[PDB]
Amino acid sequence: SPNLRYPIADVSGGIGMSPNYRFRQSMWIGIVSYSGSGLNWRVQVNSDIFIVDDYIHICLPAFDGFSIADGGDLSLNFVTGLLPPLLTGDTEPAFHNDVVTYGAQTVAIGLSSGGTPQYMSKNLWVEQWQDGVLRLRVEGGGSITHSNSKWPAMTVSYPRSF
Amino acid sequence: SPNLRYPIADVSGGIGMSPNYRFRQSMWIGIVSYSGSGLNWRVQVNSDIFIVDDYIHICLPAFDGFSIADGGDLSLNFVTGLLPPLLTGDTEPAFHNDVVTYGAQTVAIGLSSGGTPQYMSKNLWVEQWQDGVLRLRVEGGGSITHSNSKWPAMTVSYPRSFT
Amino acid sequence: PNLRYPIADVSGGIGMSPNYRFRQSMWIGIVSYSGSGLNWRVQVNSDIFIVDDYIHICLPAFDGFSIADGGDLSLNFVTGLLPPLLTGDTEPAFHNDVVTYGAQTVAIGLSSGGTPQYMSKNLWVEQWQDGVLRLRVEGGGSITHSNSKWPAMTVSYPRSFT
Ligand SMILES: [Mg+2]
Repeated sequence: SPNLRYPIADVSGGIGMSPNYRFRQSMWIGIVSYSGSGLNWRVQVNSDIFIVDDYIHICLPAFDGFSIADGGDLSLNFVTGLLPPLLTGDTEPAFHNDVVTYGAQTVAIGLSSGGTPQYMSKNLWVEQWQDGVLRLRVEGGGSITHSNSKWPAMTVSYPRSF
Repeated sequence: SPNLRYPIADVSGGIGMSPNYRFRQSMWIGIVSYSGSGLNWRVQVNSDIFIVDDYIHICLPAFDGFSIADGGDLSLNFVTGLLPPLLTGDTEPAFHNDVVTYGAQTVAIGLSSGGTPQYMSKNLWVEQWQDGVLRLRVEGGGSITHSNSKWPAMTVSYPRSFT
Repeated sequence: PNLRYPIADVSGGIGMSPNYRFRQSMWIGIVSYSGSGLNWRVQVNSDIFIVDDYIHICLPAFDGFSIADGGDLSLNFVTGLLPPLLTGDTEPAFHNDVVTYGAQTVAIGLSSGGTPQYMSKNLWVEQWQDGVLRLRVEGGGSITHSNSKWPAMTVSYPRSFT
């Protein structure tokens, strides 16, 4: 109705909440890039996206990468790979390009040289979204000599811009 | 207020947001079951449930189980044990019975055989809800030889169905 | 119409208050540990995000002293909140109930000035009382140590609306 404003909407002939606001599902098939202490690699991932109320959730699957540093960045390039009609701008946080420490959590990453991984307890958080790239910080928990990393499934969530 | 549709509701004579939508508390007294690589066991938990906006949160307490595999499933049976007037259908995700990797997190589980536990950081996620049973994947982090598992308190959350 | 927050006038129609959807603040305050006769405090500068019916407290990494196998981490919201946020704004929707909310893994580095050993502890929101939020931190075993390296931790819970 012309006298209602999204997320408020006509719901079977009355005043309700837009179903689209309550739950929207999408997908990202795209590139995750790691950078830290001169180490750089990238990997393609298939990830569900769920937008629920004023939050976005990016459900990353387990993946394998190469060497990581004590501290580093994991970057999700949303500039391509989003399933239409979801656009890059739809992934911008409500704090826009502010630098933050949002949703900080433990992530166990298995470091190896081909053999039995040693799992390190690292600290991950959403740090910054900039020009359609979501940057996550991954640091702490110490490290070992390794050439491969086994990354767990990780859900990345934050407040979405409206 | 025939013109209104939940979660929009009459609030002190005007148009507001239903308090029931904003916060609801409940309880599940029920059975958590583990299955992985031919290992099966179950325990009872008494767990708070919070429904807040379009999310449901299941606050599992710490519990003790037996042997686990490198990878396996932890299943919560919502068919029984929900506090009235909550029903089994109330726990269906907004992605219904789709197979997902939602709310993936680290859980540290203490593995022992009567002595001091070794804590394994494993990877847990909501995988699938089917006919009132919520299936959580628990994998990764390696393992040791063990007969007993000490599970931490874990909160499991996901967007909740509304039609 | 007679609108009731968070329903509010938006651009001439009935919509959702932007304030309900996203609010960003800060808490510059004192975090106190207590367990088994151990007591210490630190200063934190932390972002607060209020999004829909949730509050998120984004604690930065900090260093403290000895911890017990089980103990309490307490956030003093009586002071330090950035105006116009007030202490009452941090009350959970379960008010002063004792709960086990948002239980998660937290890896904490225990040392005596040398290389930390990281212990996977279990943290949850336990109770808010008179402007003090009590978090429980237990499990994962322990070692003899004089210092603790705490990771960045985000603490979230449903927020009271009165
Ligand atoms: Mg106590």
